[PDB]
Amino acid sequence: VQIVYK
Amino acid sequence: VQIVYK
Amino acid sequence: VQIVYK
Amino acid sequence: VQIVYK
Amino acid sequence: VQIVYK
Amino acid sequence: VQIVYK
Ligand SMILES: O=S(=O)(O)c1cc(S(=O)(=O)O)c2c(/N=N/c3ccccc3)c(O)ccc2c1
Ligand SMILES: O=S(=O)(O)c1cc(S(=O)(=O)O)c2c(/N=N/c3ccccc3)c(O)ccc2c1
Ligand SMILES: O=S(=O)(O)c1cc(S(=O)(=O)O)c2c(/N=N/c3ccccc3)c(O)ccc2c1
Ligand SMILES: O=S(=O)(O)c1cc(S(=O)(=O)O)c2c(/N=N/c3ccccc3)c(O)ccc2c1
Ligand SMILES: [Zn+2]
Ligand SMILES: [Zn+2]
Ligand SMILES: [Zn+2]
Ligand SMILES: [Zn+2]
Ligand SMILES: [Zn+2]
Ligand SMILES: [Zn+2]
Ligand SMILES: [Zn+2]
Ligand SMILES: [Zn+2]
Ligand SMILES: [Zn+2]
Ligand SMILES: [Zn+2]
Ligand SMILES: [Zn+2]
Ligand SMILES: [Zn+2]
Repeated sequence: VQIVYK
Repeated sequence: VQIVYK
Repeated sequence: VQIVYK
Repeated sequence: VQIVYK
Repeated sequence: VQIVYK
Repeated sequence: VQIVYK
């Protein structure tokens, strides 16, 4: 699982 | 699973 | 599963 | 976003 | 974001 | 973010 907030 | 907020 | 918000 | 594997 | 593996 | 492996 990868989660990214930019 | 990959989730990305840009 | 890939989810992308741009 | 909700993802569920059962 | 909620991810669940069961 | 909540991730759960069961
Ligand atoms: O957390 S980071 O900002 O460091 C970050 C951000 C991304 S990314 O913005 O999702 O691009 C990636 C990444 N991207 N993978 C996609 C490929 C195609 C579509 C969408 C995403 C990847 O392959 C490897 C590492 C990454 C690290
Ligand atoms: O999260 S990211 O912004 O880093 C991101 C965004 C996309 S994308 O905007 O969905 O293009 C992709 C991607 N695209 N795959 C499509 C191919 C045809 C139609 C629609 C989408 C891909 O093949 C690999 C990594 C990606 C990483
Ligand atoms: O991760 S859990 O297993 O704990 C899980 C699993 C589900 S569920 O299997 O998607 O049912 C739900 C859920 N369901 N929402 C639907 C309503 C109508 C159709 C499809 C789904 C809900 O409203 C609230 C919490 C949930 C927690
Ligand atoms: O890490 S724990 O195992 O302790 C765990 C596991 C879950 S759960 O399996 O995702 O059910 C939950 C939870 N569930 N939330 C859903 C609601 C509807 C659908 C899917 C999920 C919740 O509302 C609060 C705390 C939880 C703690
Ligand atoms: Zn990046
Ligand atoms: Zn930003
Ligand atoms: Zn990117
Ligand atoms: Zn932005
Ligand atoms: Zn992209
Ligand atoms: Zn935008
Ligand atoms: Zn459930
Ligand atoms: Zn099962
Ligand atoms: Zn549960
Ligand atoms: Zn199981
Ligand atoms: Zn639980
Ligand atoms: Zn188990």
